[PDB]
Amino acid sequence: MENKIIYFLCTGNSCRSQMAEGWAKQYLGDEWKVYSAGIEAHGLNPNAVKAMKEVGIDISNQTSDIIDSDILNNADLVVTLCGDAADKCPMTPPHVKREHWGFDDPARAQGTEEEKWAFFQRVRDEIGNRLKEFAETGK
Repeated sequence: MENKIIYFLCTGNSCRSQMAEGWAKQYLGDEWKVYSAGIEAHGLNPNAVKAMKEVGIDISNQTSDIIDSDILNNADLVVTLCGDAADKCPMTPPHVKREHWGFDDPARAQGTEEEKWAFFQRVRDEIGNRLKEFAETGK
C-alpha cells in the first residue's frame, strides 16, 4: 500500500472535521484515504451539510464515528481542528505526525442561528483554503 491515509479530529465529529474531510477528498484526489472522527460522534450538522453543498461537495456519505484504531495508528497525518469554546483537543498516538488547525466550531458561534450559519460558511471556506494549500504547497 502506497496510497496515503489522513485523519481530521474534533471535540465531536459533526462540523469542522466532517467539512475538512469533504474538502480533502476533493484536493487530495483520493490519493489519501481521507477520514474524520472526534472525542464523540452523534452525526454531522445540517449546517455543515449545507455549507459543503454551497461549494458542490457532499459529506452526507460520511456519517460520523468516534476515533478508531484502524485510522489513528495508520493515518500518515492526523490533524486536530480544536480552537473553539470547548477546545478538548482529541488525544493522538505520539508516533504519528500531527497538525493543529485550531478555529472556532461553527455550531458554537453563538449570537443567532443566522450567525451560526454564517460561521459555517466562513469556517468551511477557511478549511477549504488551508486544505488547498496543504495539497498544493504542503503547508
